[PDB]
This record gives sequence, C-alpha cells and structure tokens, in this order.
Amino acid sequence: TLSILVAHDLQRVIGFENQLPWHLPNDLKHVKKLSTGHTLVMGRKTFESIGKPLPNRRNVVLTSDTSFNVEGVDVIHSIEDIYQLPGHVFIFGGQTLFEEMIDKVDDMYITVIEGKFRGDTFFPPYTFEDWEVASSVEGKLDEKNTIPHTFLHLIRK
Ligand SMILES: NC(=O)C1=CN([C@@H]2O[C@H](COP(=O)(O)OP(=O)(O)OC[C@H]3O[C@@H](n4cnc5c(N)ncnc54)[C@H](OP(=O)(O)O)[C@@H]3O)[C@@H](O)[C@H]2O)C=CC1
Ligand SMILES: COc1cc(-c2cc(C)cc(C)c2)cc([C@@H](C)C#Cc2c(C)nc(N)nc2N)c1
Repeated sequence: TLSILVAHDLQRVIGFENQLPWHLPNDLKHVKKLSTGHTLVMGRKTFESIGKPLPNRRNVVLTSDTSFNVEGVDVIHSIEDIYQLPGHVFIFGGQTLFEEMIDKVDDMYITVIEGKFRGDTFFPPYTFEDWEVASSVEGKLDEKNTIPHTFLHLIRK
C-alpha cells in the first residue's frame, strides 16, 4: 500500500519557512497513530526541517546527495526505489515529492486545516472527481487544539 499523509490548509498550504504554519497537537497524534510500525518516505528538505528521524517507524529520505547519511534513516536516490519498500508506505513530504507521487498513490490521508495561513510550500491541486471520501471526521476543538480541522481518507476512484 502506498498512501499520502499530509496536513494542508484551505488553500493547500503545507509549510512556511521550514515550519508547519500551525500548532495542532491532535494532528501529530493522528500521524503517529497512523504510521507507527510503518514507513515514512520524505524529501531531503522535509527531513532537514524536522531534524531527527521519527521514533518507531522506518524513516526513508529521498535525496540525490551520495554523502547523505543520518543514523536511524535509510536513504534512497530515485523515485523508483520507493516501490521496493515492503509494507504500508506513507509519502510524508514535501511539495516536490507530493508532486511526483500524487498521481501514483492508492490512497490519501489528509488533515484539512480550516484556516488560511501565509505559506511558501503547497500540496498539489486535486478534485473529488478522482477521489472518493472513505471517511471524514471533524477534529475536536479544545484548549490545546484551537483550529478547526478535518481528517479525510481519500481513495482513488
Ligand atoms: N504540513 C505538512 O503536511 C508538511 C510540510 N512540508 C514542508 O515541505 C518543505 C520543503 O519543500 P520541498 O522543496 O517540497 O522539499 P522536499 O521535502 O520535497 O525535498 C525536496 C528534495 O528531495 C529530494 N528529491 C525529490 N525528488 C527527488 C528525485 N526524484 N530524485 C532524487 N532526489 C529527489 C531532492 O533532494 P536533494 O536536493 O538533496 O538532492 C529535493 O531537493 C519543508 O520546509 C516542510 O515544511 C512537507 C511535508 C508535509
Ligand atoms: C517543521 O517541523 C516538522 C515536524 C514534524 C513532526 C515532528 C515530530 C517530532 C512528530 C511529528 C508527528 C511530526 C513533521 C513535519 C512535516 C514533515 C510534516 C508533516 C505532516 C503533519 C504535521 N501532519 C500530517 N497529517 N501529515 C504530515 N505529513 C515538520
């Protein structure tokens, strides 16, 4: 299984200056619930913006840098290498990897942040014409999580 995993706002912003534009503890909980024991694939800039591998899953970084080595992180050098990875693989980031991967994934897991943020990095455009809503669950607003967000699981038609 090859899925996308992504949080994006109303205009499809996903990043700003190496950050998530927003602070949403619920979404980070959802990510580690979904991907624990699985594989996260990410471009070099996504990885460099986090800074360490994420515990209790495989962290695969895609780069053309042959010197690139980080403890706890496997390295691949072509989009093609992705398809040789055993298990449930989630495309995790970023703009440029989603651009490469969106036409190929079986499956998309999207948190829609119902806000409009300043951003520099975007998720690709997509129509529900091609994707069917497996599920749509509103996140709960509270003290810590103060932006409306919706979990969508979209499956290619
Ligand atoms: N809110 C969210 O859900 C998420 C936010 N983000 C954001 O994304 C931002 C990064 O922007 P973006 O440019 O998209 O970066 P990416 O994370 O997609 O990394 C891009 C790099 O990945 C490598 N790469 C991509 N495709 C290939 C390929 N086909 N062959 C070899 N190497 C490849 C290259 O690395 P190299 O140049 O070293 O050769 C490329 O420069 C981050 O700052 C982060 O905030 C990302 C994902 C999710
Ligand atoms: C800039 O700093 C970053 C930190 C993290 C991060 C760090 C830790 C310690 C834990 C977790 C769960 C995420 C992730 C990212 C980027 C790569 C992301 C993401 C992403 C999100 C947040 N939500 C959904 N749904 N999908 C996604 N692909 C950037």
